[PDB]
Amino acid sequence: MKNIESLFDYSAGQFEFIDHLLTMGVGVHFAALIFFLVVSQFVAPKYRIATALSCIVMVSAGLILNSQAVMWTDAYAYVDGSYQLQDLTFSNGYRYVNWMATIPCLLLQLLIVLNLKGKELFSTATWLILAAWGMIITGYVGQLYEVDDIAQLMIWGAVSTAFFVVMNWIVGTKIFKNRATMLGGTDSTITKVFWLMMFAWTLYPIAYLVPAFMNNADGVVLRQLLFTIADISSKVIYGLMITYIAIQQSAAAGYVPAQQAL
Ligand SMILES: CCCCCCCC/C=C\CCCCCCCC(=O)OC[C@H](O)CO
Ligand SMILES: CCCCCCCC/C=C\CCCCCCCC(=O)OC[C@H](O)CO
Ligand SMILES: *C/C=C(C)/C=C/C=C(C)/C=C/C1=C(C)CCCC1(C)C
Ligand SMILES: CCCCCCCC/C=C\CCCCCCCC(=O)O
Ligand SMILES: CCCCCCCC/C=C\CCCCCCCC(=O)O
Ligand SMILES: [Cl-]
Repeated sequence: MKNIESLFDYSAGQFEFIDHLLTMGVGVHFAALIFFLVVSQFVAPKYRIATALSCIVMVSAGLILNSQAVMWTDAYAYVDGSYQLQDLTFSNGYRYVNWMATIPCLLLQLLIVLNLKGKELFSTATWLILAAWGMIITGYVGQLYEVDDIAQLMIWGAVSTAFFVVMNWIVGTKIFKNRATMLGGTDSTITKVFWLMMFAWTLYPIAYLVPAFMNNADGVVLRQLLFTIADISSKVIYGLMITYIAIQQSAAAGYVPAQQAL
C-alpha cells in the first residue's frame, strides 16, 4: 500500500506488458546464466571468480524477476474490463533487498578484472560495499513514502545520491589508476565498462523518481520499462564485457583454454 502500483487499475494492455517485461527479463537472465557457466572453463583461475559472480547475479536477479512476475499475477484480477487489486502481494521493495546482494557482486567482479589483490582488494571492496549498502538502505526507506510523503522520498533520495556519488568516485579512481596493469588491450575496454555502469546505474534513480513526475498507471509501466533496460544493461551487458575482459587477460597471461577459445 506504500507503492504507487496499488493506487491504479490497469488496462489489459498495461497489465500484460508489465507481465511480459518481467517474464522476458527472467528468460534473458537465465539464458545468460548458461552462457557464463559454459565459458567459465576458458577463464584462468585468477579471474574465474568474476564469471562465477555473473552466474550468481543472473540467478539472483532472475529469481527476483520471476517472483515479481508471479506476485503481479497473484495481486490483480480482470474484473469488469480492467485489472484490479485483489491482494496485497506486490511491491518493488523486493528489488531493493536483492540489490544488497547483487550490487556487491557486480562491484567485486570489476575489482577482480582490474587486478586488485590482497589488502587493497579487501579494503576497496569493504568501502564500496558499505557505500552501496548505505545507498540502497536509504533508498529503500525513501520509497516507503512514494505515496504518502514525496518530500521524504526526495530527502532520503538526496542522502542516497550522496552515497552513489562517493561510490562512483571510488570506482572511477581505482579504474583510472589501475588500467595500466590490464593485459591484452583491456585497458581500453575497462574505460567503456565504467561509462556503461554510469549510464545503466543512473537509470535506477530515475525510476525511483517516477512517483514525483508521472504518478499514474503509465508511470507504473514506465518504471518497469526503465528497470528492465537498466537490469539488462547493468547485469547482462556488463557481465558480458567483464567476461570478455577476463578471457582476454587470461589469454594474454598464457592460459591455453582462453587462447584457443579466442
Ligand atoms: C547526521 C547524519 C549523519 C551524516 C553522515 C552520513 C553521510 C556521510 C556520507 C559519506 C561520508 C563518508 C565518505 C568517506 C569515504 C572515505 C573512504 C574511501 O572512500 O576510501 C576509498 C579508497 O579509495 C579505497 O581505499
Ligand atoms: C544529493 C545531491 C548532491 C549533488 C552532488 C553533485 C556532485 C556530482 C559530482 C560528481 C559525480 C560523481 C561522478 C564520479 C566520476 C568519477 C570521478 C573520477 O573518477 O575522478 C577521476 C580521477 O580523479 C582521475 O584519476
Ligand atoms: C542490477 C541492479 C542494480 C545495478 C541496481 C542499482 C541501483 C542503484 C544505483 C540505486 C540508486 C539509487 C539512488 C542513487 C538514489 C535513489 C535510490 C536508489 C536506491 C534507487
Ligand atoms: C560490512 C561488509 C563488508 C564486506 C566486505 C567483503 C570483502 C570481500 C573481499 C574480497 C573477496 C574476493 C574473494 C576472491 C578473491 C579472488 C582473487 C583471485 O582468485 O584471483
Ligand atoms: C534521487 C535524486 C534526489 C534529488 C534531491 C531532491 C531535490 C529537492 C528539490 C526541491 C524539493 C521541493 C519540496 C516540495 C515538496 C512537495 C510536497 C508535495 O507536493 O506533496
Ligand atoms: Cl537485482
